[PDB]
Amino acid sequence: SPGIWQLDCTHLEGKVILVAVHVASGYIEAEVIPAETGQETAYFLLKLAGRWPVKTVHTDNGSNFTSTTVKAACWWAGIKQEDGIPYNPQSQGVIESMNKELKKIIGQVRDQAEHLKTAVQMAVFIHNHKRKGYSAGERIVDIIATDIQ
Amino acid sequence: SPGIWQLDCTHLEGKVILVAVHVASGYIEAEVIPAETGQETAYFLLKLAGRWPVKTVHTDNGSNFTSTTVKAACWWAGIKQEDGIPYNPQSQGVIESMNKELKKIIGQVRDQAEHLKTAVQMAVFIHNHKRKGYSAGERIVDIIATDIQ
Ligand SMILES: C=CCN(Cc1ccccc1C(=O)NCC1CCCCC1)Cc1ccc2c(c1C(=O)O)OC[C@H](CCC(=O)O)O2
Ligand SMILES: C=CCN(Cc1ccccc1C(=O)NCC1CCCCC1)Cc1ccc2c(c1C(=O)O)OC[C@H](CCC(=O)O)O2
Ligand SMILES: [Cl-]
Ligand SMILES: [Cl-]
Repeated sequence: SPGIWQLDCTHLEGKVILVAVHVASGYIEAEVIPAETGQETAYFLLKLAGRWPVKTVHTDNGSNFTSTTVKAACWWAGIKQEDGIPYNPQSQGVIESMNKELKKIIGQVRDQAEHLKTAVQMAVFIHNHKRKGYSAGERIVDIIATDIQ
Repeated sequence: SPGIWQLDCTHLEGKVILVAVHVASGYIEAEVIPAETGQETAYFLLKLAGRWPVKTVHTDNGSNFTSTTVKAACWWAGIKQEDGIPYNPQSQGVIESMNKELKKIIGQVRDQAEHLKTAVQMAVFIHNHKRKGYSAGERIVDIIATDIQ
């Protein structure tokens, strides 16, 4: 589970916010894209996997699961591409809660930037630093460091 | 030590590659931008600081040191903005070597993508995973986890 991530796509201001969640910690990376295509998703995974040791990704929908470009990125980066079926029903709830929380934070910062992408990065920062007492940023590093050792 | 990063700007294909190096580990993040501006640099630092506990940034040149947009990003993200003067001359050489290494890797992957940005992210992945033994990705996590504990 140190290497397990979940993709999540949410919408705001007629744009798409693509999110990757490190399941065990709740740490996130996110980007704003015009629409959720295989190429956009592939490029996002490529970025993520260069930055964190991504072993497995649960894709956010069937189109990204099927996409040969997404499969190509997962092959390139050594990621096991999996479905995102919530066999554990609590999974849906957690993601939905996170999207609601992220949108709330974006609202709280929205006037501190012209562009949504800037607001989204502020929200990523606030989310990852929030103490809940460790932060998600602390938890991910601790989990991965323990795995290396 | 755990919180110190250095900015670095290099050029390829008439574009600019902006790099942040975690000094203690050699771990990097990078992006392709059309030109180095204060806004581009500010946005890059905002992304970086949401993802890693960035305490101090040594800026890459005087224009980014001076930039009020860069200063605003550093204020927002709680980063101490510093100059990048190589008081230790070995610092110049290290960054020079890294740029040469990155450009080499980009050449090795260049035909595996149409767009330079894709090649640069492949290069980030290869750089961070390269065992020299531990990888830079392993070193950064271990350094930061040790700090937290
Ligand atoms: C003079 C800068 C323009 N903005 C002024 C602004 C406009 C409206 C409200 C507040 C502020 C404001 O000063 N906020 C304080 C502070 C500055 C930003 C970091 C922390 C918050 C801010 C900004 C900076 C970099 C960006 C932005 C944006 C944006 O407004 O969204 O948008 C995406 C762009 C992408 C990279 C590229 O394309 O160069 O990088
Ligand atoms: C059908 C995809 C188009 N490319 C085909 C290609 C073209 C030439 C050579 C090899 C390949 C090839 O299949 N390489 C294998 C493989 C592809 C997945 C990544 C690992 C390597 C690849 C690609 C994917 C996403 C991107 C790209 C690019 C690009 O070619 O650079 O460019 C930036 C763009 C930004 C996000 C956005 O704008 O959607 O995301
Ligand atoms: Cl963090
Ligand atoms: Cl890594």
